[PDB]
Amino acid sequence: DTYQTRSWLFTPATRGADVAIIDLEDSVSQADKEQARQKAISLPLALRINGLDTRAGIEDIHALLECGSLPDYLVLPKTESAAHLQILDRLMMFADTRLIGIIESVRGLNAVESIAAATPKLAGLIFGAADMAADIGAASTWEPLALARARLVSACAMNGIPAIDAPFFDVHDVSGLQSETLRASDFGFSAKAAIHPAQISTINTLFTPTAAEIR
Amino acid sequence: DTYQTRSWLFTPATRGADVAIIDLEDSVSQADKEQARQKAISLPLALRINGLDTRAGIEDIHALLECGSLPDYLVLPKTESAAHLQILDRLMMFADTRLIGIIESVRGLNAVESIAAATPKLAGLIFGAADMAADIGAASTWEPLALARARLVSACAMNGIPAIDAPFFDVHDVSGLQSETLRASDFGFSAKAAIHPAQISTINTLFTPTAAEIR
Amino acid sequence: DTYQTRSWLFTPATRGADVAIIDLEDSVSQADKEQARQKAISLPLALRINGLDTRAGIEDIHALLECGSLPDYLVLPKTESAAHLQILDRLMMFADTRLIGIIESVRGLNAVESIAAATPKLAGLIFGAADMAADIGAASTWEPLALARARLVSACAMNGIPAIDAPFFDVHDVSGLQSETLRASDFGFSAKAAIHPAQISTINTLFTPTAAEIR
Repeated sequence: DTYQTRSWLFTPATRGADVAIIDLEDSVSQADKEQARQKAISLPLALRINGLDTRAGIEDIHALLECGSLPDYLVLPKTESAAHLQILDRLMMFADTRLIGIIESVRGLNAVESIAAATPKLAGLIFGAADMAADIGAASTWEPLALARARLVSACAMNGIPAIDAPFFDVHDVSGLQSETLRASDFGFSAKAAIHPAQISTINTLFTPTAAEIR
Repeated sequence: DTYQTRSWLFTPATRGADVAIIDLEDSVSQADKEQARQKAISLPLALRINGLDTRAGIEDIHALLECGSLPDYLVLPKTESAAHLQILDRLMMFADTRLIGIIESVRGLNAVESIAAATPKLAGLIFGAADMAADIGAASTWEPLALARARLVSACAMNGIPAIDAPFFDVHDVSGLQSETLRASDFGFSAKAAIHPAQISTINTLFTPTAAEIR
Repeated sequence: DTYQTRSWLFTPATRGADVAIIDLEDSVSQADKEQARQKAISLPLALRINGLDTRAGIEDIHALLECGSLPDYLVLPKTESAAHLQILDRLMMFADTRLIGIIESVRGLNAVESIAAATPKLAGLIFGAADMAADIGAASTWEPLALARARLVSACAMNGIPAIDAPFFDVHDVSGLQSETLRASDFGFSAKAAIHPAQISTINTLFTPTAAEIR
């Protein structure tokens, strides 16, 4: 069940989080796509493939469908429409695998309601702050992205799926990590991505209900 | 005129605000619905009936249409579509009664534009912060709900009706009540609901222009 | 290229910014519209005509189409639909002139996605904070308008055009001007309007890239 997860940790395919995400995309160079790919083909496991509109992502999907083996969660970058998810859904249906979409673009953000409602196999949406800000021409800070975040959480809640917050960049700014994570929880995010295991415990704790609440 | 009104005070049907709202809903227990109903049936007056999608609300509406007597304002909880308001409007076509809708759900919020335009009898919308927060999975604090609030004020303003802010929970935090009320006024709320008479003078004062402003 | 511009200065027809806007509208009295009109008919130049839904604006357009001469930028107030811009576009297809729409109303804001996509001739959108706040019944301050600004910037970014921030009212509050300009920049605005030449250097400087960026 996707709602229980609190921490999603990105580690590149080349080489305690609640979910590990094997990454084929932005951490992986263009030259490394085939090597990271087949490595990955070899506790719930996620795989972020390259975008459907990339040759890398077509290759990734082809390899997945051939060598048989699939993660519990397929993470699709630059999810921009419900058709993005429905294509994956139909593709994965031949050969129990659930989808996670990333909302990292304006186009994606404008269609977020229909994206969140696209298919039962969708298990959550990740906010992509850095690309969202870059697409808009904004700073990565909270305030310019606050609209986007609130709109994302609402679409998730409307469809009974968790909103997963963007990763926090500064591994060294534990204060900043604590503040942003708390802000996301108050907004209604159920989880937050991460790019370093040092962030995990902070993230786990803050997205964990209190004994008072559990009662 | 609804725009002049500043304070809306909820008092349960069982038993100086500009409008009093006799409540059949959340303050009244389920066992108490019949008592409160007929007692309520017994300066402008509002009645909040139970939701249209509840057996309680059907009975309330049945009793209203039967025993003849109607308030100046009919307050509908959990307004989620234009049809909600139009059904009441047609039901009220036999037997001068105006409607107030409550936006307390994501579904309501997403349809807020069409709701604000639903019928001429609609005289205003109340924000239901606590249920909205719960529906989203967010905290009741200002920030997670600012989008929801801004979207509500805008749809109201477009249809020439006042936006009425949620009641403030903490009766003891007068500071918090002043701050939120001022925030709501700045946003374009023209009025605010209340759950205790101690809040009334504060709400009235803060929504009353100053001699400085009038000059 | 509109993206290069940082400062847009409104000056009434009656009487170093990157673009000067000769203004026929709110700075010009109604008695002065004919007067102001014909002077203007006699470094890139912008012209804000009166609204299409005003007798003044029809006359302004008539005068423009007759005496042959057109500004580099035609600035249209109260842009409320895609048709607003398309009408102007077709009117000036005979006699290189690009359009700038002003989003200053709730109706304009709700249609901002379709306005920003209306025609290739559209080169940017200006936020009209003072009319937007008044239309909503809100204060002119940042917070009540933050949702509106984020929605405007998003629509611009999606269509490959710059968002231009509203002018800051207080000429004497240089601190407020600096703060608003930075917030706008962070939000993803590429430029900001001005209503007095004293504001120009501040706006220019703050929208000028640092050596770190340039590298």
